[PDB]
Amino acid sequence: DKPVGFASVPTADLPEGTVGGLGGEIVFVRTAEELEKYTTAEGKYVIVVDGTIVFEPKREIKVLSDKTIVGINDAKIVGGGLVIKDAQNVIIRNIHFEGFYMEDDPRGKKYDFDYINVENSHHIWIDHITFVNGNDGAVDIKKYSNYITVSWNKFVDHDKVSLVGSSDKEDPEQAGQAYKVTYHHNYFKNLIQRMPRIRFGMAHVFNNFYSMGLRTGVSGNVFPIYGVASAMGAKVHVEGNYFMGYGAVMAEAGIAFLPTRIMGPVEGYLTLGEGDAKNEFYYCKEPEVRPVEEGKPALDPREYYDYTLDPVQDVPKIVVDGAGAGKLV
Amino acid sequence: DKPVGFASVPTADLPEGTVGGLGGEIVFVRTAEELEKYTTAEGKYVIVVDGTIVFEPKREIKVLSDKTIVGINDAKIVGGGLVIKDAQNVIIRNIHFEGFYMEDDPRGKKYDFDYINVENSHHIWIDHITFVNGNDGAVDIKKYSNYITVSWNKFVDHDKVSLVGSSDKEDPEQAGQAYKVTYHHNYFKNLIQRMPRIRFGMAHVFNNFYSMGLRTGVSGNVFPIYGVASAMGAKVHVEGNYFMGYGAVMAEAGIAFLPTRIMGPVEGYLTLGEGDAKNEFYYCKEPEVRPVEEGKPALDPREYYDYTLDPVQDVPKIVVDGAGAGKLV
Amino acid sequence: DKPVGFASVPTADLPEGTVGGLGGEIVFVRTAEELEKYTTAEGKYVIVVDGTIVFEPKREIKVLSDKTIVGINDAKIVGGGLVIKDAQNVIIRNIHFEGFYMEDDPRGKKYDFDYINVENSHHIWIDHITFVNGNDGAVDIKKYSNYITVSWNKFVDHDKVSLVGSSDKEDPEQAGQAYKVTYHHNYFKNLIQRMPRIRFGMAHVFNNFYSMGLRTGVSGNVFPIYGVASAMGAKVHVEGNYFMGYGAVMAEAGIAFLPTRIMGPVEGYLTLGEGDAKNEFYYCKEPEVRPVEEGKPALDPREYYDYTLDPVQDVPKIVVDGAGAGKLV
Ligand SMILES: O=C(O)C1=C[C@H](O)[C@@H](O)[C@@H](O[C@@H]2[C@H](O)[C@@H](O)[C@@H](O[C@@H]3[C@H](O)[C@@H](O)[C@@H](O)O[C@@H]3C(=O)O)O[C@@H]2C(=O)O)O1
Ligand SMILES: O=C(O)C1=C[C@H](O)[C@@H](O)[C@@H](O[C@@H]2[C@H](O)[C@@H](O)[C@@H](O[C@@H]3[C@H](O)[C@@H](O)[C@@H](O)O[C@@H]3C(=O)O)O[C@@H]2C(=O)O)O1
Ligand SMILES: O=C(O)C1=C[C@H](O)[C@@H](O)[C@@H](O[C@@H]2[C@H](O)[C@@H](O)[C@@H](O[C@@H]3[C@H](O)[C@@H](O)[C@@H](O)O[C@@H]3C(=O)O)O[C@@H]2C(=O)O)O1
Repeated sequence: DKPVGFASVPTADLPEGTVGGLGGEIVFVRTAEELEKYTTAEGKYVIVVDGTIVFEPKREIKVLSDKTIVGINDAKIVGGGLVIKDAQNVIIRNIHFEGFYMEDDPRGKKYDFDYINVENSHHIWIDHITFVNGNDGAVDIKKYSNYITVSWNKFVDHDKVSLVGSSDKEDPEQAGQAYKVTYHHNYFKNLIQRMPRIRFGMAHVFNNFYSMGLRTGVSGNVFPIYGVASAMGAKVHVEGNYFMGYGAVMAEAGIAFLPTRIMGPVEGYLTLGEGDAKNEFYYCKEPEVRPVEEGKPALDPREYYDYTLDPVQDVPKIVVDGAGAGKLV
Repeated sequence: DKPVGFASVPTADLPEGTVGGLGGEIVFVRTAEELEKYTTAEGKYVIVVDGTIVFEPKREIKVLSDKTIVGINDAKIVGGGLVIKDAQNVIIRNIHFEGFYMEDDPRGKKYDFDYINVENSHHIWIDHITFVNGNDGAVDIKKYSNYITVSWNKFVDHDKVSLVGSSDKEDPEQAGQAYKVTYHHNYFKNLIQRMPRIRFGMAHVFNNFYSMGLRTGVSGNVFPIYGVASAMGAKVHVEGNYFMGYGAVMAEAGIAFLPTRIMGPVEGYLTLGEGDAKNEFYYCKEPEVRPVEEGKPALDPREYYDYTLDPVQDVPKIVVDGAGAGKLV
Repeated sequence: DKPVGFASVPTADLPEGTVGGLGGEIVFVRTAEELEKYTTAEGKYVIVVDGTIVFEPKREIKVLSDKTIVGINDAKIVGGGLVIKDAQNVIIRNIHFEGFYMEDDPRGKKYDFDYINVENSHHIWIDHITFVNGNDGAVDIKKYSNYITVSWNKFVDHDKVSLVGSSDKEDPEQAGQAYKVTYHHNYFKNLIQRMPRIRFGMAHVFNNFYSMGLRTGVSGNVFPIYGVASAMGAKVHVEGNYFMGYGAVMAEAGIAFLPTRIMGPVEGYLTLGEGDAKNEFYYCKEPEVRPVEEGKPALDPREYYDYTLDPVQDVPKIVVDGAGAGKLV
């Protein structure tokens, strides 16, 4: 009912952090035209997606401020995505996104279809969504967006999962102050990269289940490459996550998922939880780390918000049981 | 109608070897409660499983001596397994086991669910069963069990297939005299390990078809590792089996299924058939062998029972055509 | 409506090149017996396959000269193939072949079932067909066959795709003058080898989409090995084709699809298009080449027929949208 993490952080005009269209007008939508009518409307709306909505032609629609998009009756958006642009205060929950896969574009480099594309927007909660094999990104977060929680989603069979900050060339000061994102209790399943890949900002990645089997049926990237990456001086803390790679034969040949990655050209920072906050890694390469200061978590999310960490051994069952669309009441 | 191999070996009270509930009372079961009522009953029963039986919650049920559990009408046990404990003389045939896979436990190390778990039991025939992707073991054989035939089953998409002897620390004399198991005419399909893995005892592995493709859709072990393993001084003979691994590209990179494996800490023994009893290996590593004495089969099953060996080139078609549930009349 | 490439080349008795049963008698067939009645009939026939035709037992049927075999209503030939032998002037279009896979023969070396087997025949057009995981070949071209176009087909999940010339021991002069084959606008999807593999003759391979993901569910060859191969002094030109292999992890371990291959024992020749006729390669090894003469295309198809080359970047979408059965009107 309320987000945990960066989406919950209060501002002047959003005293309770992200609340979407709370207090607004309730509308049920059953077609792409109806959905787009209300996501592009001005004002508070709770937009209830009832069942399957097919976008033909495939396309993305804009979403303005103060919206809740909530699915019921196994809500599906098929061949459609949401661009949240120059906006704030949007909640998206309990919908299954599928149908952006373009078999003529197996590396997701032509069509640019993202299921959720957040551009210069802040206070956004993406929760209890299932995303299945899209084209380009599943949830991308760009152009100085900020204060995002991506929680309890299930991402399946998808290559480039979540890019946070799309350009090495953005303003170091401004970008360093944006891109504050929390990823927690997500079920990441047979995915390839960017979970998240973050430039500049701050990422708290906790209590997610990474179940990295192969992406079959397709060409392009069949084997999972890496989970979390920290680039362009980002501050990332990764704790209490459970990583399972793709097995003993491959690991013995020196081929294995990389749980955390430092990337450049200006290296990011990233630390791991330890002790009660440790991650677990099975069939993985050794995680890459780079602290801001020896013995300190590169990010202290307790400076920004409260949260409780589940013991890592409990994470698989909690995440399988709870994550993705069709589980919320 | 009668087992071949170690299940058929006569004792004082079992003059015809394994016969299950022959002569006993015939009962049809259509629920988990009814099945458990009769598998835990004292006395002779022929228990006919008619159609699908779902176990919610998932769980294993005990089976006592002198039972036949036989499926009809595409019998399925879903999310349930059978523990045959401190017992003897049990036949299980023509049932499809599925539904023990636990996606929060991709290495099968938490829940401990076995489709068939044989503990301190002997004279057990497991025949014409299909087992699909369980949790821990498909057919495990533990705690000094003995005189088992596992024949004409189809095992599919499963990681840890059949463990025979669960502890390096069992009594060398006692364990050396137990765990006499014959595995024949099984269709082993996209499986990872232990086909069987045996400690201490004696394993005759003949005329099985190993079709080792990838286990997809899952994390953990995606690539088949090894077929038969002989550990703790076990005596294993492997003859007339057809092994097909997962292809030229992998084999050329030095990555390939290992058909037979010697394991420790006290090394087992294992020999191959040759000439008319040879195995065939395609896309495999060279099999590991270790004879008890130069030029002798580490086990001579003709000292214990009669059998006829199919020519290895005939094994794929015979096994595909005949193995698994839903083929017996 | 008319072939492009070698099938269109005029002869004395075939002034318009391949036209199949144009002008002949139209017949609708709905059973394997009816189909075989007409493919083995003498004379001109347009044979319209309406819906699914199942061959039990699985088998191949002969097709004589001057035939059009054309599917409607999602036409399927299941467990059947066509042998075009000592014949000419045959068109096959808009049918889905499936059901030759033999799981007891994962390397396709026992049963010898080909979906289309062209023997000592010429002027054959194979167009808008979908072929799914057969046994041995999908389209083999043998025994001095000649003047073939294989265009706009979709080949899926199949190991040994198209062998052109089955013997190193055929007559160098005669074979050098036969096996003139054009492969264009085919969607090659999760296939293993021979796309085509050609001995002796001349192959023009243009504007095909190679989407080389894994062949899962099966043992044998799970990883795609190589696309086009030129053997026994064949003359092959490969231009405007788009190759996508199976990803970064494998490529970084030195494991990757080989787009073009020179094979012996007498090496073939093969050249690539460049500039406006270039191919694209992603996640592939470097293509093998061997020109007849420095700076010349090993084959100049403009000496034999006219064609227009699509820009390679357009090929994936054109081929996905247009290739395979069920798309022709
Ligand atoms: O079911 C078990 O958890 C189990 C039962 C065994 O009796 C015990 O020895 C132990 O199995 C080990 C290992 O822990 C298990 O993970 C598995 O390892 C295989 C393979 O044998 C290894 O060489 C390596 O490649 O890792 C593999 C893997 O599955 O990750 O099996 C061994 C074994 O002894 O058989 O756990
Ligand atoms: O259909 C056949 O059985 C067949 C037809 C060929 O004309 C003949 O040369 C021969 O094919 C060989 C080989 O036997 C076959 O197995 C296959 O090999 C590939 C690959 O080319 C090899 O480099 C190696 O990687 O193994 C592969 C494999 O499939 O296991 O194809 C070659 C060939 O010449 O093309 O059999
Ligand atoms: O969506 C994109 O096209 C894209 C967005 C990134 O912000 C940009 O840096 C760039 O991504 C590169 C690379 O081009 C892309 O292909 C991918 O590469 C991965 C992996 O990171 C590499 O180490 C290598 O293994 O190749 C992989 C692959 O997917 O082929 O991602 C990198 C990146 O920076 O994250 O394109």
